[PDB]
Amino acid sequence: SHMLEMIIKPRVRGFICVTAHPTGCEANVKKQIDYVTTEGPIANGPKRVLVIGASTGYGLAARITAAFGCGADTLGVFFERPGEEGKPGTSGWYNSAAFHKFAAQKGLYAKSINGDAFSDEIKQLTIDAIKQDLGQVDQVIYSLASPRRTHPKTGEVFNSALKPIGNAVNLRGLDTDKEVIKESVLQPATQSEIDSTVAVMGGEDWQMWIDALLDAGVLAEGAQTTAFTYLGEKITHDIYWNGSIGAAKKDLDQKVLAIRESLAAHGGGDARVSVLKAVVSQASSAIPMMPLYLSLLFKVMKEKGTHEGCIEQVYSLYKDSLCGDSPHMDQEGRLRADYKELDPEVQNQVQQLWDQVTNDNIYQLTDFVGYKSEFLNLFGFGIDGVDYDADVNPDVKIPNLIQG
Ligand SMILES: NC(=O)C1=CN([C@@H]2O[C@H](COP(=O)(O)OP(=O)(O)OC[C@H]3O[C@@H](n4cnc5c(N)ncnc54)[C@H](O)[C@@H]3O)[C@@H](O)[C@H]2O)C=CC1
Ligand SMILES: CCCCCCc1ccn(Cc2ccccc2Cl)c(=O)c1
Ligand code: NA
Repeated sequence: SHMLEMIIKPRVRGFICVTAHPTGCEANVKKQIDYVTTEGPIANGPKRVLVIGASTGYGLAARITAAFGCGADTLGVFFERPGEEGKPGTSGWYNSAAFHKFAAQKGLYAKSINGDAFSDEIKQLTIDAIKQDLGQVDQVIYSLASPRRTHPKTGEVFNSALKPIGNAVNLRGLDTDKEVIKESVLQPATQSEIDSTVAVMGGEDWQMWIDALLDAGVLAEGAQTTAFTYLGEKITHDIYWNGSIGAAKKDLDQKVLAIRESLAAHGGGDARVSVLKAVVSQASSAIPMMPLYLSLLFKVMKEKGTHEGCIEQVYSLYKDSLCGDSPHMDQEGRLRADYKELDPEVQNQVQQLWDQVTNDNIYQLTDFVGYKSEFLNLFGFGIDGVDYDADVNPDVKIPNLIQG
């Protein structure tokens, strides 16, 4: 039995943790659930929810909130690697296995579709699941983060870029492997890289989902859809909001209008771009600026009593703005959950510390310790009450998983 089981430890390759611990991921999911149930139910939420990008990060938190906060049946869509003998699956795989297990315990419906959400086939498999099981869905959460997209009509592979626009930028960062504060210069994106990034992370595919669901008659009256976005502090603007990724996020703002239009005539449904705060995610070491920014932001926010991760953010997004009597709206019609990160005093303190951090004062000036812990937590490592010495079977199976 030892031959099919293994001891799983973190292994980090090229800033990527390439292992995930099944028991730890389960404890992580359970902790997020217990948060939602500890805070209490959310009134007037959707009862039948499709989450696109449902296995990790913000879409996972949306699934947990909808299910265990609003009592929803949830259909999740993601792209994850199952575990096998000697070869741990991805954290999102284990997270969803744990979700299905906890949902079934509470008597809630949980079905998932593993495959490319950008494809027509997966959209068709999703429609079929809704038709067979749910009739219609009341809410569609759009929470994909992807480096690439295969266009479903032309077959063209688009690659997203994380580059400024216009001028090259000098970005201070933290290299999490060598633990050094260091700067690098990123060249500006070509028009082609900008359009490719808009193709991947813009709002076309969100549009195609909502249209396909409508064309099939699977969206309830008064339905609702939201796609997640980030605006960030002024310090992130050159690389994010005003870079190639920001061009994609701005495309979301041009898509959301024809979406709200569609659903508002449809029983007064609604659509909103939802703005969330920066958190540690699987990609956080995409660019070394993110670990440094998060390390600083965590420290400053912890001092103010305002630090949160995915579950806290999305719980109050549902409670205050998606289902709540007083939505927190901006001037563009976006829903905002990110205001504690953007508070002037937080930005100012983050900025003052930014020009002071060196290799020697990282632990005195920042919550790098907290960054590292949350990063390991994502993959099911460093969690309380988990025995990391016990053998585990990496081949964890999921009931009602449609493999696309
Ligand atoms: N991470 C952050 O600090 C912030 C993220 N957001 C936005 O939130 C959204 C969610 O991102 P995170 O939670 O960070 O990402 P994540 O990496 O944790 O989750 C991405 C989800 O997309 C799924 N996925 C990726 N490619 C897919 C494909 N081709 N087909 C089906 N599923 C696919 C993954 O399986 C996963 O369930 C993105 O729109 C992101 O820009 C908003 C503000 C801040
Ligand atoms: C300096 C820190 C800037 C970003 C912090 C917030 C954040 C984190 C992750 N993501 C996801 C993401 C980020 C960059 C490129 C592609 C993708 Cl999908 C976001 O969209 C936003
Ligand atoms: Na997500």
